[PDB]
Amino acid sequence: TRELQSLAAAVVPSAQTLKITDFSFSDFELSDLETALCTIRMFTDLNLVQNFQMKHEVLCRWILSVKKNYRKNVAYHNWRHAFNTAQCMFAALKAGKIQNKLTDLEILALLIAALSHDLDHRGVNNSIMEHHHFDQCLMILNSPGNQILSGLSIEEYKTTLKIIKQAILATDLALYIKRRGEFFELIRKNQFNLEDPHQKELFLAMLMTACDLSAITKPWPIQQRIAELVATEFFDQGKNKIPSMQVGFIDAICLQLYEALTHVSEDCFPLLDGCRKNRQKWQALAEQQ
Ligand SMILES: CCCOc1ccc(S(=O)(=O)N2CCN(C)CC2)cc1-c1nc(CC)c(I)c(=O)[nH]1
Ligand SMILES: [Mg+2]
Ligand SMILES: [Zn+2]
Repeated sequence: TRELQSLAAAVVPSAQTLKITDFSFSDFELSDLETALCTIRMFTDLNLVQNFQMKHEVLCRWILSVKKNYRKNVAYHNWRHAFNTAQCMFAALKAGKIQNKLTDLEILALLIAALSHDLDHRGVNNSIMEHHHFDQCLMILNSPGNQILSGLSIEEYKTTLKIIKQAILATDLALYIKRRGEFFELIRKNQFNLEDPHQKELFLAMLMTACDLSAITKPWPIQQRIAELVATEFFDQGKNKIPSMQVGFIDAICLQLYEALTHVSEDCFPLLDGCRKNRQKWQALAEQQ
């Protein structure tokens, strides 16, 4: 109750003071407590505390719960990565102007999903995984003192819970590759329409992958640092091939996604832009072997 006390007691600086609206945001210099505050600020400015009557001590306790159920011993797949995915969701919603295209319940679900989508990850070297992540998510959402959805009606609740699940499931890269075909194909023909339930759900899945991979879009000194973390998990847990690997990952997985995303909303362009700049940096490196 120590950590809970001083998080509950704390005052929560604005979104601007916290820089959680910048696509180029980083957390390297933030204490855990500070990340907890940033996360509170996120729920608040998306109007989630308002519209769904969340009690402060419950939201605080829920966040500390999510944080605790990530493992420090894992280099990349930990609370910070979860934290950053949620921040990128937030920036895409505000700066990227995606808030306008989605319902409140969807937004609530995307935020929770981003924060929870890798819960209890033990490292890439230890959609099966995603089902286990959603499980952790549910268990926490139903824990006494932690019920941040209690204010929702049973209908709202069921709808939110189903969306949370699809969102976490969507972070299986396998699922992303299988489904992106239809997404790119739709946009290609200027047919993509969010008001169709089926495409709406597809977009939420793609948005999830986009935030999940947002590290690839960060300013070069930041991306280099993060790439180092994922290298630590990949190879040590538990010529240099990495720059070539990164260029491959960017080509196969990242570029088209961020291209499609900016097509949906011109203001997500920075994600695309940061990704390209990073490809440039990794390719130069690759050519020196
Ligand atoms: C940086 C050191 C090496 O890093 C990588 C190496 C290879 C590939 S991969 O496309 O071949 N592929 C993915 C599926 N699978 C796990 C097998 C490999 C991806 C990464 C990588 N992934 C992510 C997302 C977790 C980020 I964000 C990132 O910056 N880099
Ligand atoms: Mg995952
Ligand atoms: Zn992830």
